[PDB]
Amino acid sequence: PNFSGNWKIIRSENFEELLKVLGVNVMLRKIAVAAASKPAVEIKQEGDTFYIKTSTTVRTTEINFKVGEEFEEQTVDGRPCKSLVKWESENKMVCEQKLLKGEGPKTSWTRELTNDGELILTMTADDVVCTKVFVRE
Ligand SMILES: CC1=C(/C=C/C(C)=C/C=C/C(C)=C/C(=O)O)C(C)(C)CCC1
Ligand code: NA
Repeated sequence: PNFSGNWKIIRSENFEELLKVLGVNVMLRKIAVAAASKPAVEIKQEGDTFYIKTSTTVRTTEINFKVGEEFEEQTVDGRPCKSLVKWESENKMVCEQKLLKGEGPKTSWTRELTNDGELILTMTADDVVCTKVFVRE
């Protein structure tokens, strides 16, 4: 697969409910949901090595990882975690996360290139799943 690109959002579902499970309060959720509505997503892939930059007016994150090698990032609500990405299948990666400190919902994310050329991101906290779909700009 070729995840490389500058990706533009075309669908977002359940992001506020995700932040709810994670315990983000109402006014912060408003800030987050408004900013997350128009993110910029840059992905560079070389083999199983990835760079992913996700930018919004209120928070930007940059991660560098190799599939199968543990790395550190943050949960969507900003808590440090250890992450491990694996290929669930040829076109879908899945990331399991573990908090560095403390307790909280079990979090994960997935990114999949679909047969139509689009990119599906999911982010999960416990049972609640947020789905975002992108196409290259
Ligand atoms: C939750 C949250 C905040 C905003 C987080 C944002 C904006 C997350 C964006 C995630 C995206 C954009 C994920 C993706 O699509 O990969 C702010 C800064 C208000 C602080 C309170 C907690
Ligand atoms: Na492969």
